[PDB]
Formats: sequence, C-alpha cells, structure tokens
Amino acid sequence: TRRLTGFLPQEIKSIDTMIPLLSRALWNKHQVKKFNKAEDFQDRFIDHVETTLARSLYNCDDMVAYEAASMSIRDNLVIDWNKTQQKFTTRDPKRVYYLSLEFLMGRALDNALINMKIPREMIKGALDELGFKLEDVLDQEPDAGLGNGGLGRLAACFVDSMATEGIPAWGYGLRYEYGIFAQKIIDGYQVETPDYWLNSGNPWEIERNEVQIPVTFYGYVDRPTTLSASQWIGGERVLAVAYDFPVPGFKTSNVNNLRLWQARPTTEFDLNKFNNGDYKNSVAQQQRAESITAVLYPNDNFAQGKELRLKQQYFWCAASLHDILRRFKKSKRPWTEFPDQVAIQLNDTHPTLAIVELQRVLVDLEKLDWHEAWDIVTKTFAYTNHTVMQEALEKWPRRLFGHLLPRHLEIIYDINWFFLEDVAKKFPKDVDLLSRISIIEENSPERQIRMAFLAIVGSHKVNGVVELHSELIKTTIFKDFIKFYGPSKFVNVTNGITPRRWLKQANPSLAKLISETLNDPTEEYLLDMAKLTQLEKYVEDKEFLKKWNQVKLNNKIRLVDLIKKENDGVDIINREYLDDTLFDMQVKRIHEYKRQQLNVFGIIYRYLAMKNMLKNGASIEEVARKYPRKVSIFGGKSAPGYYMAKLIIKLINCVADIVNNDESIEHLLKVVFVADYNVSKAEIIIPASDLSEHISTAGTEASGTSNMKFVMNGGLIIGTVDGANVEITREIGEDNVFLFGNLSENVEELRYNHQYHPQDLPSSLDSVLSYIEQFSPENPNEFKPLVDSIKYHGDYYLVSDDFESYLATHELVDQEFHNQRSEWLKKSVLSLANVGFFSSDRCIEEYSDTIWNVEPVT
Amino acid sequence: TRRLTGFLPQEIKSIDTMIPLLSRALWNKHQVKKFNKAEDFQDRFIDHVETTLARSLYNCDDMVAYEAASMSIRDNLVIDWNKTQQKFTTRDPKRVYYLSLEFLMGRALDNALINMKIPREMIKGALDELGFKLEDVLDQEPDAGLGNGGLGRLAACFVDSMATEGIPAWGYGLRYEYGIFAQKIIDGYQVETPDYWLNSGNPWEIERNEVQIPVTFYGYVDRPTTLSASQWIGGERVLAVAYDFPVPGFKTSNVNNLRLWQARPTTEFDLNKFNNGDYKNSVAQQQRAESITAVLYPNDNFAQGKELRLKQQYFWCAASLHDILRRFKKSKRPWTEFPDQVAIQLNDTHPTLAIVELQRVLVDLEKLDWHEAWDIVTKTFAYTNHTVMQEALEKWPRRLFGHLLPRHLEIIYDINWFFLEDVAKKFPKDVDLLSRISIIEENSPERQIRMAFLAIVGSHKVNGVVELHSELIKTTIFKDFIKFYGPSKFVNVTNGITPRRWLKQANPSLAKLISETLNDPTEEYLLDMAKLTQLEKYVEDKEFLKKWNQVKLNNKIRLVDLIKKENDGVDIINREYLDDTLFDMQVKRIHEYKRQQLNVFGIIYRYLAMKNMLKNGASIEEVARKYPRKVSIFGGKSAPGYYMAKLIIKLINCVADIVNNDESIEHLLKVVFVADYNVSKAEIIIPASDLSEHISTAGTEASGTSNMKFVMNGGLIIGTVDGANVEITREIGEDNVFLFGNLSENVEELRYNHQYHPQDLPSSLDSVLSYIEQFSPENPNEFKPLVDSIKYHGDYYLVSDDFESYLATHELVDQEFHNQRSEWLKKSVLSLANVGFFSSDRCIEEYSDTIWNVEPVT
Ligand SMILES: *Cc1c(COP(=O)(O)O)cnc(C)c1O
Ligand SMILES: *Cc1c(COP(=O)(O)O)cnc(C)c1O
Repeated sequence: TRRLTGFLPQEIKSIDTMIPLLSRALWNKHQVKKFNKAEDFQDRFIDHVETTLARSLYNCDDMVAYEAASMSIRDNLVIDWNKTQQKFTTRDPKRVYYLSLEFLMGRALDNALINMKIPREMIKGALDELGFKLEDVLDQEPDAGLGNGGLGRLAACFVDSMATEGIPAWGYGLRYEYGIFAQKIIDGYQVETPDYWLNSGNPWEIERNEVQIPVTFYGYVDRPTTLSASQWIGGERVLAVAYDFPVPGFKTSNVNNLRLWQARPTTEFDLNKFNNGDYKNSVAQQQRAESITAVLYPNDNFAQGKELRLKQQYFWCAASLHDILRRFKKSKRPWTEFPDQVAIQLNDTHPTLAIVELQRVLVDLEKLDWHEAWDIVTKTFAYTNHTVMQEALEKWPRRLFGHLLPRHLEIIYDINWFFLEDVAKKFPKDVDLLSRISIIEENSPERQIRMAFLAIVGSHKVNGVVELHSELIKTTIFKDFIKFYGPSKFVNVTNGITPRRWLKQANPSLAKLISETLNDPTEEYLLDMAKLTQLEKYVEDKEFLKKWNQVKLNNKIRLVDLIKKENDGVDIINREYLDDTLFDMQVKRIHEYKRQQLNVFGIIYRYLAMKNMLKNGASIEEVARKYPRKVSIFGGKSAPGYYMAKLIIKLINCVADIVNNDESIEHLLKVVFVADYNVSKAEIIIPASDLSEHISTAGTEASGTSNMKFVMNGGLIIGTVDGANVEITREIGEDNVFLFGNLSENVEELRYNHQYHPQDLPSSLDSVLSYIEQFSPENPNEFKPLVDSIKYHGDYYLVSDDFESYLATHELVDQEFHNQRSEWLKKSVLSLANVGFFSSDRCIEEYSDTIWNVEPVT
Repeated sequence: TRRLTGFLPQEIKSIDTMIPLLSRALWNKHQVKKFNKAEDFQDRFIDHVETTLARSLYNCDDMVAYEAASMSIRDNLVIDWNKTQQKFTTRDPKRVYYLSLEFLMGRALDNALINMKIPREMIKGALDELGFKLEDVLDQEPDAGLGNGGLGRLAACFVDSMATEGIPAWGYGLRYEYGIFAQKIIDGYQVETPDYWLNSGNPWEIERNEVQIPVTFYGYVDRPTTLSASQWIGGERVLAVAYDFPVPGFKTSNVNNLRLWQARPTTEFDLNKFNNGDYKNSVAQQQRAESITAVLYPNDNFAQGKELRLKQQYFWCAASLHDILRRFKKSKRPWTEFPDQVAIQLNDTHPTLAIVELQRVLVDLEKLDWHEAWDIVTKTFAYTNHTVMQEALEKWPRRLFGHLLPRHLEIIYDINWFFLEDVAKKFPKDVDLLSRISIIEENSPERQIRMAFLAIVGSHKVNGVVELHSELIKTTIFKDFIKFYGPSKFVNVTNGITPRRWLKQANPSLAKLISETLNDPTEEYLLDMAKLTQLEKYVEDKEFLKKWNQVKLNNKIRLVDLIKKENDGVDIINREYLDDTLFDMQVKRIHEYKRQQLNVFGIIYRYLAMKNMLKNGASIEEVARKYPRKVSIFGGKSAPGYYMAKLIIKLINCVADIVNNDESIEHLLKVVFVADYNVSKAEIIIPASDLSEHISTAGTEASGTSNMKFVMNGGLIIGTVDGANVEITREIGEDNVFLFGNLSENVEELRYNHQYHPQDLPSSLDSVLSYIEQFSPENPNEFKPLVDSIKYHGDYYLVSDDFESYLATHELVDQEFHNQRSEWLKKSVLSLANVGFFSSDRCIEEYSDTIWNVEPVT
C-alpha cells in the first residue's frame, strides 16, 4: 500500500514472500499488456465506448471516439510510466527537476501516437475500420491551457527531449483551470474569454488524490537571530493535490512525468454557516483556495494581483520542493549527498522562492547548520535567464513579501548579509559595488528584493538562451556578479525545438520526403538531426525541387482550409494561383517592440502604391508585375490592458476589410488574422509558410524559438539582426536569410537623434501615416495614438528608420519567390539541411553534460 | 451524429446503407461485448489501471481499483443503456417521466454488480485474483449527494423498479455539487460541511456536454389578455447541462436513465473584468449560475433564498420539460397525442411549475389554443402528494413569483379564472367556495399562489402515498377539489422500496438464505416478492430460525465494525454479547415532530432508571434483567437553523457521553450517533436492525419508506399508528408490529387541552426534564428550550401524551427480543414473508396501470 511511484528494491524482496503463490499467479496471468497489434487497440477502444462511456456503435460520435481512444492510449502509457518510475527508484540516479511556471503542452493524442514503441498508421488503420477518421477525432482535443508564450513552449520541448533521452526528469507546474484566457476577435477587437479546456474532464491526467501537500501563508515566526531553527506559525493553509501527466519519448519506452498542482481548501464546506443562511460564506474558503490555480499570469497591476502572483509562485515552489525532498528521504541517504542526487533548474525567475524554501526546511525542520544547508542549496540550483532589458527583471516589495512570507524574508536578509560580507572581503572599500550587487534594493520608499540577484547567489550555474544573449548578460545586467563569481558560473545553451512535434507531427508530408530521399524508413534522422545535411546533395536536381515544392503547396492548402473553416465555410484566400501566392506570416505576441505595426505599415504602403498605379492607367498585368500575389497572415494575442497592442489588432482587421474586399486589385493582396493562435494552429500555420517575419527592433530579443520552427519546415526569414536570427544565419548561411534594418549599435544613437536632433519621416511612411489619420470611417481618428507615437514621441522602436530597408528587402523577396523559384527552393532545402543544431535534444545534451551532470538511466 | 439516445428506425434503415461494408464489418468485429466471463472483467480492469489511471500493479491501490472497476462496469452498462434507449425509440411506447427534486441514489457500484445479466461473484472472483478485495474497493465510493430524505429515496427506488420492469421511464433532477450538506458532529454539535461527493470525479455519469438547455429568469411579458401567445423577454439565462446516470434493472438488460442537470453560466469567464483588475466580478456570472445547483434545499428563510428555491425549481422544471418535449417531437406525432405518449409524474409540489410551463410552451411557443393546450396539460400530469398538514403546502408570494416568473404568473391567473368559472357554474352562488378553492390566495398583504391547488387543477390524477393519506387529502386539504372534480381523480398508490438494494444488496446473507430455502437459485423472488410468503411454512422450524438469526448477527457485526472504524479504531459497542444486544435504531431527520426527543427522553429515562437502580443496590444482573443490553443507534441530520433540532443532536451526544462512559452500567446501554447518515450507512444500519423507531406524533406522517426497509430485513417496528405503519400493519399483520401512542382523532383535542385546560406532565418525563435542566456541566441550562416547549408551551407534539405508552411498548420489545427470540424471529420471518407488497415493483405496476396507462417495452 502507500507508494505510487516505486518500491525500494528491499521492500519488494520482503513483501513478495508473504503474498500467497496463487494470488501472485492470478495477478500475473491477468496483468495488462501493451498493444502489440491494431486488434488490441480496437478491443480497448470498443470496451471503453461500451463500458466507460456507456455508449454503442449507434451513438459513438467523434467526441466519444476521442474520449475512448485517449483513454486507451493513456492505459498503454500508464504501464510504461509505472515501469520507468520503478526503474529510477530501483536505480537511484541523479534526477533533474525542471520548474516552470508554464508548460505549453498543446494537444497530447497525436504526439502519443508518434512516440509509441511496439505508430500512427496502425492506430489510423484500426480507427478507420471502426468508422473513424483519425483527423476528425484528433480535432476534438482542447489544447492544454497550461502555458502561454515561448517560455512555456521551451519547457514543453525540453520535457519531450528529456523523455526521449531517458534522462530522469520531472517537470513541476500548476494546473490552471482556465488557461491565461482565450481570444475571440469581436468586431475587429480582441475580447478575452475563459479558456475552458477542462470542460469534459481530461483523459490524459492521473489525479493523485493521495498526494496532498499543505502550504502556508501569512503568520509569524516565533523563535521565542534568524540563523537558528525558528518556528513559522502561519495564518492560512491551503492544499496542493497533484495531477500526473505521463510524457512519452521517441522510440524509448521511458515515460517521464509532469506533476501539476491544483489548490484546494482545507475546509471545503462549512455547514454551520450554510445552516445559518450565510450561504456565501459557507463556501468562502473554497473560493479563496481556488484563486491560486484558477488563471495563469493573474493581473498584478494592483496590490491584490501582486499578492496573488507571489502567493501562486510560493504554492508551486513549496509543494514541488516538498515532493522533491520526500522522494529523497526514501533513499535514506545523508543530506550531504542531496547535490549529488537532485538537480533543480529554474526556468526563469518565477521559481526563485524554491531556493529560500530549501534553505528554510533544511534549517527549520531538518535542523542543519545554516552554513551547511546553504552549501547544499547552492550546489542544487541552476538558473536559465531569458531577459535582456534590466527593467523586465522581477522584484518584490518588502512589506508585501514580508507579510505574506515572514520567515522567507528573514532568510533573504541573512543570505544577502553573508553574500555582501564575501563581496567586501573580495573588494575592500568598493562602497558602491555593495549597493549595486545587493539582493535588497534600497529604494524610495519601498525596498525591493531583487529576485534575479537572489537566483544568481543561490545557483551554481546561470545560463543565457543564445550565445549573444549570454555574452550580453555577462556584459550588462550581471556584470558585477561576473566580477565576484568569475565567468565560469555564466554559461550559454542556445534554445531549440523538438523535431517530433515541429517536423514529424506538423509536417508529415515533408517527413516522408526526407525518409524517402535519404532512405531512412525508421525516421532515425529525428534522433540524429545531423544527417539532414545530406539533403544538400540533392539541391541541384529538378525532380527533388519539384517534390519539395509540392509538399509546401499541399501544406498551404491545409492552412487555406483552416481559414475557410474559421470563416464559416467562406474562403478568404483565392485558391486558384496558390503556387504563385507568397504566404507571408507574423504569428506571435502582439507587442509594439515586435513591430507588427512596421509590418502593417508596409502592407498599407504596398496597397496604396498598387491602387495609385491602377488609377494612373497601368493594367493589372503591370501592377501585378511590380507587386505580385501575396497573403499576409497575422496571429497572436495582446495582453488585456495593453491599449496600443489592442489598437494594432484592430488596425490589422481594418486593413484586411478594405484590401480583401477591393475588387480593383483583383486578389493580388489579402490580409488574414487567425484568432486564438495556440500550438495546434501553429502546427498548421508554420509548415505552410513561404516567408515568416522576425522583425523586432534590434537588440530586443534574447532567442526566439518559432523562428527555428519556420526554418525546420523550409520557410524563409525576413528579420532583424537580433535574437535567434543571428544563430539561424550562422548555421544555415547568410545567403539564405533576408536581413535588414539597423543593428544594435546604432539603436541608442538613432533613438537619441529622434528626440534631441530630429530628422523627418520618409515620404513612404508619411503616406501611410496620413492615410490612416486604413480609412476607419466610423471613427476617423481611432488610430491616432499609434501615428503620434512615431510622428511625435521619438519613435522609440525605430519604425521610421527601418521602413525603407524593410520595403527594399520585400522587393527582393518578391522577385526571388515569384520569378526565380529554383533559387527560392534551394534556400528552403538548405534551411532544412542545416536546421539540426536547433533540435531540443542537443539543448538537453548540453544541459545534462555541463550543468546537471546527469546521465540517462534507460 | 447528434442523437444520443436513439435513432428513429427509419433513420437507421436509411443510414445503414451508406456505411461501407468494411467499416460496418470492422466496427462489427470490434464492437464491444459485454463481459461474459471473469477474464473479461479482468482485462477491462487491468487496462483501466494501466491506461486510464496510468498506474501499475505496484501502485494500484483501492481508490485506484474502484475507479477502474467502476469504469469497467459503467462500460458494460453503457452497452445496454444504449440498446434500451434505442428500443424505446424504435418502439415508441408511452413513456413515464418522473420529476423529482431529489433522488437519493446512494452508491452505484454494487447495485450494478447485482443488476448485471450475463454477478457479484464473478466480479468478486476476478478482483480477488488481481489483488483486490471487492469490499475494500466498494468503500471508496462517495454516496451521490443528489437527494436527502425519503422523497428522494422514493424516487430512487422507483427508478430501479421501472428499470427492472422494462417500463419506459426517465427521471429528471438536479446534480447538486455539494449535496445538501454533510454532517460532522464536532463537539457533539452538528456542524454542517460541504458534501464533497464529486471530489475525485464520478465514474458513473455520462456527462452529456451535448445536452445544454437555456433557462430564463426575470424579465417581462410583452404581448404587446393573457390567453394569447405572449412573449417572455426574460432578464437572466443560465444553462442546464445534462448528466446521465444509467439505471440497471434486475435480470433485464433494460437500462433506463436518470438525467440530472447542472447549472452553468452563459458566460464562464469575463476577461474584460479580469483584465481591469476586477477579478471578483470577472467570474461573477459563474458564481450566480452555480448557485442554482450548488446546494440542495437552499436556505429560503429570507428573500434571497425564497428566490433561489423558486429559481432552482423553475430551472429543473424548465430543462426537463424541454427535454421531454424534444424527445416527443422526434415522434412527429400530433400534440393531441401527447397525453397518449407522455406521462409526467410530479413527485410532490416542487415540479408544479412544469404544468404552467407545459401550458406556457404549448400556448406561447407551440401556439395551441389556450383551451386545447390546457386539455393536454391536464391529461399529461399527475401529482403525487406527500403532504399532510396544509401549512407545508407550497405557496409563493405574487410579488416574488411575478418578478422572477412574469408569464407564468399570467397563466396562473388565467388557469385560476376559468377554474373558478367552472366552479361557479357547478355551484351557483357559492361565494366562499370560490375564495377557498382558488389558486390565488388573497392574503394580507402578499397574495400567494397556492402551488398544490395549481397542481390539482393541472393534473388528471392526484394520488396520495398511502391509502389513509389519500383518504385524508380527499377529506381535508383538497375537499373542495373533490367536490368539483369528483373522487375519481384522487387515487392512492402506497409507496414501497426496491428489493435489490434494500434486500439483496444490503443483506446478501439473507438473500442467500431465501434462495437456499425456497430453492430459488435464480433469486426469482426479487422479481416476485409474492413468493416470499412460502417462508411462512418454514417459520415453524428451528434450523431455519437459527439460520435467520445468524444472518442478523453477522449483520450486526458489520454495523459494529462501522462504528469502530468511525471511532478511530475504538469500539463503542461491546462485541462480546452482541447476539443479545438489541439494536434499536431511529435513523431519520431530526425534527421535533419525528420525536427523536421522545426517544432520547426515553433513553435518559431508562438510564436514570438504571443508575438509580444500581445505586439502590441492584446487581447488574438485576438491572440488566429489567433493562437489557441495548444500543440505541441514532442517525440523521437537522436542518441548519432548526435550533431545537440541533439541540436534540447535542442532547443525544451528551447522553452518549455520559452513558457510554459510565462504567457502572457495564455496557448495558450504549447510545451511538452515526454521523452523516446517508444510504450506505443505511444499508449497513438497516439489516443490522433489531428494532427501528417510527414514532412521530399521530397524524403527521404520510407514508414512510425506511419503515418498509426495516421490514424487508426482518427488523421490527415500534411506531405510532400513523404513516406507513398502518399499511405495514395491514400486510404483515398487527401482531408483528409494536404500535403505541395516540391516534389522530385524539390529537386535536389533546393539543387543546394542553393549553386551555392543562393537565400535568407524567413524572417519568418530569424526571428526565429536570435531569437535563443529561447534565451538561459546562452550560447547565443549555437544554432549556426543549424542556420549556413541553413544559410551558402546550407540548404541541404530544411527547407528554405518548411518553408512557412509548415506554410501555419498549418494555414489550425488550422482553420479546431477549427472552423469546423464537417468537421474535417468527415476527421477523413473517415480516419478510409479507413485506412483498411494499416492493416498489408493485408501486410501479399500479402507477403504470391506473395512472400512467403504460405497458413495459422489453
Ligand atoms: C513556438 C511557439 C511559441 C514561441 O514562439 P516565440 O518565437 O517565442 O514567439 C509561442 N506560442 C506558440 C503557440 C508556439 O508554437
Ligand atoms: C430510506 C431512506 C430514507 C427515507 O426514509 P424516511 O422513512 O422517509 O425517513 C431517507 N434517507 C435514507 C438514507 C434512506 O435510506
């Protein structure tokens, strides 16, 4: 009884003898086996329809089929999830715990079908014989509302690669009920909605009602000097109940685990209250508890949200560390071996409280010496940093932090004290250094606790996400920490993406082409991306290029089908002429620095130029020869209160309404916006891409994984020389990317000249800003804040500066693609051929060998 | 696609031809079959552990096993739920819809094991081979928090019988999240707690996320004379989502359905609000919606609750009628045939709005003539009335009703108008009749709508729950209605209980005995309870009686085991001597008229008598000879604000603390209170019963089904000549029940004399009232209101009057049981032998033949 993920070997050798031989024989002659053949899947599927779902052939529809098929696949997974967890218990290897505030998991079923050792075609077969089109049942699955942007997607890809590599890793996070939110574009505006992804339960979790951790907030420390084992007599306690998500690996039978926490009240219902008619309060406790896992990134733009964000980050750090030390004590190993057995990765600053908490439990509960405990903490953590600009670094104010977490404030003051002593002993008399490098920021009037500095001081390794970013954190925001610790502590591991979701799941038709040309029927190239350089040989010969183009044309058709479906059966994109239609997409977070507005100003410019040309008596054959057939695809969500980002979404929608419906330019240009862009939409959108925009102001992006997703699928980049664009260029060659705009050196000066020595706007740009001051007749000055930020508030994101360069590169793109497609297709094949360094398997190799010092146990 | 419970035959003959023969062959070669053998169940079970629950042999504990096994059985059920629903669709028989505000379903697994055509033993076998004790896994199941008292349990039993009989019936109700509440006795007090029965989901439902009915509140009617099709432009809309619970029948493969509604907001999350930091309001709608199915019987003792109760009753009437007319229209039959096809039973007044609603939809939406519609309404409904005292008849105030339901007020005024005309034409010049029989009560200052009168006027049949009740409603509260309608309309169908839960589930050991003795290996007697009269032959012979008693002893052990478990391993009841311990239980709603206080006053009396006896130098052999070993088992819940009922629970607990721990009486008396008495507890508690108390003031109980449950299990009744006691007595014979106390004739006079001509309290009673004015040292006047109600406020429930009679009958009981158990055992065997009329199968036969005019379609 009692232990769900592994019996220590000894326990099993004792227990086994007290079980009567008949029980052991029966259990053994009826133990579940994994599917070995399609019939096996059919039998599980039909039994779940008839028994679980209490349904029959006559009313098992596609939602039923998905529920049943998911239940069958999870059954198979559980068998290997149990074996793997027992192997690690029996073999006690060093383990990796990956703490991330968001895991952008996407949809689980097809990924399980691909990472299945004995196949999508067998299951595909089996389902079709029972009456089901796999693709129709695949669509019934809601994307897990467990993450949001690239931070979470990086945690997701990693989790996959660790499982493929048999690395003993677990991810810990939160089980958000409602996602971050979900986007509807109502009347050209974004309206936020609850992302109801658990409405019909969730067939992939294991709810572990058995694992319930208590977590405490507020209270007081009573000793009756901080260094000593103190007692936190807290004021509120909530419960963390775990939910296990199994994680398959490609070709392994090693299934690793994601453990997410849901917050529950200590007292569900209060009958006293209800019976006295105080109904609202009888359920009050329940309400408070559930706030903590209700929504991702709760609005912290006011005290209550600042509090809830901290409250949530403590709850997950607390419960996860608890579960991480519980498992350790089954080893019965001495605390001094904890660093040799546990590696915890802080994916960004959000889990830094885990440092302060391990110190808190080792000193207050476990009674170690403050200094012996701190040595263990130090050797256990490592921090990945994703921030460029110092302003985005997380700080908490002392009043709030103290009130909510009294003992953890005490330990942060202690930690900082000894660190600042160590600094004083290394740089005698350097007064200002002590102020700058301190964890507590002495500010007016609220002192802050600088979390990123606490994370450097508590970790044995910090790393950036791309080489240039890494150089930059040693050179800029963490310079003093490099002086005191030495360059050694600051590493780089360039980000990457998983081949199985982003190439084999998202683009099967290309995955088959490669397995055909390179003659690799076992898809071994997904484990060894290095082999894709062989595609370079076949760059020179025609039938291959025809083949390569066809894949991309069929992929374009899928996207077109999606836009039609999403437009209630009406097509937006003109399907005839599609092979000569350049699909140009910019799908990412709507934010002024991502410069979606630069891209829109470029669209309006081209449109204005086309229209003017027609009216000056050119035939469309003449206009089309200069501005050929294009579809601009935009997708992404704005934060709920970012007014300017929400304006940019309305503006894209307005441009689309005038241009898409303007007969005169006869379908030479269309603008489309995809709502509630999530991973599944990105799996349809990315393999269809002819060109993808990666145009942020230079110097603003640290890495950038969707860039890599476009490259792995033969898409070309038009981008700024920033972020992941720089490393893409290194690997695939400068001659294959379309770079433009200013470089970072010139950014601070061009910014200065804008205010204290202004030049003027280019006529091109001035034509579009006057033309929107597009048309918007109902409110002919709605788009004014945007125009006036460029035209009157120093144009901080350099739209004016890059406008002409951007347009010049687009003239290039257009001629390349339409008029000399064999040159275009060579850029695409070579992209593929050299994308392999960005495989998240290589990121996990690097992390395992330099930071975690972890070996696979498979 | 789309229809979940049956394809009209035609639809299938058409569809079938379009399915390719290979799909049809595959589907057909992999269609789930029902378990035919234990291996079949093992395979489903292991697969659910490994796959659904992602677990393994090494960590599949009992919660896991239950979850898995439940899932396997539901799977089997679903196969026949689907067949049955399709048969009815194909055969279009008249259907019965049973509307009930509460369905006390209890725990579903074992019931399913028993009502399983090919067995608990096969499953049992199978589980044990895998490592599981059935009984350990059975306990993991929370009792469905879907009902509360007998009203709901009547609906539950019915549902079972209809299913066994192949009667085409569906039950409609609400899916309460939190039950009514759950009771913890903290410090001897009841503390209400949320009944968290859905904490780990619910493996028996089918969540039909597909069936979502809108329901509307407030608003206005706009015509721009009520008679006409009017438009209700309501002000709030909530959603009703169905959850299907399959309902097996014994030996049938006919599985019928319970459809429960959950209220959902029309808008789950409001991102606008959230983003503005108005977090609280962003989720506000959700909050309001969920109020409607959050809790059963919401506290209506203030406007807000009056409102919520009406709100809830409308929601369920509305959604259910909707679902009932929807299914009707698949028949494509004329509205004039609705009465020939739908029979809707109003289980009590709570669904009377269904009348007004069917009239509302037939007139406003379906556009029938007010008078033609009304004729259909009339012929469709029948009302079972469960109320004795007119005061408990539901009325709603016009302001509130009107405000919440404006159109339904209009129709109620109309309905009433014509009815009152009809009355005037039948009784010219009878002025006051018109006032009395009216549906709208002209009162100060708020006019009420008398729901029960509306229900009479809208039904074609009204029925009481027991013959005497029935006569009484014709004679009293509904007399004028009998004058005007004629006796014919007022029927009786005495209530009853299902044999399979209350005998075979709750008491297997007896069910085996009967199958052994009557040589009926097939348990056919559960279908034909009439055969149990054969047990009467075996009344006379010893081995049988030994056998009969053994059963009851083992059953008592079970209860004891329960109380121990519930007392943290500490036993309360002394296990040695158990066969001579009379288990005397009164498990029911704590209410002054149920007279638990009479029973407690009787316990304290006996204790005071015992103690006094000991102190007067009797040896316990002497005390024991007079007051033999008894365990009073109390169980039941008080309403949250019923101060006096809550006092009574403290008082029972106080008594138990003094008596149970009083060494002196050496275990001759124990008082035990079982907290949070639900059905499962009642399935352990009832077969263990030696005697059960049914002691309400005479004239206060309409029927009373636990009484029958006790009878079916050989328990004897001590009761008032009231309620179901009267019919129990008829059937099993007066000589087998212990009746006492005043008769109803005498109640009004005894009551009068209490105030305007008082006699004095019996000394017996005065001893106990002074003794509690038991001990309670901390607050030596806590129990005063109880004492002063009897002693100074006319003792309206006749405790004083019946005290002595009660004690006298107890003396009888005690002697019968301890000293002449063969006579006791004959009462028990004969009880059994003649309990058969109270089989809910016979209730359902009667209902089917007189009221519903329904035939089985099996
Ligand atoms: C790839 C991915 C991301 C990360 O992309 P960024 O370049 O970091 O914007 C975000 N969202 C989705 C849905 C993705 O698939
Ligand atoms: C039988 C039953 C009831 C109905 O009994 P009443 O005699 O009407 O009090 C109520 N609750 C439970 C748990 C039951 O099993």
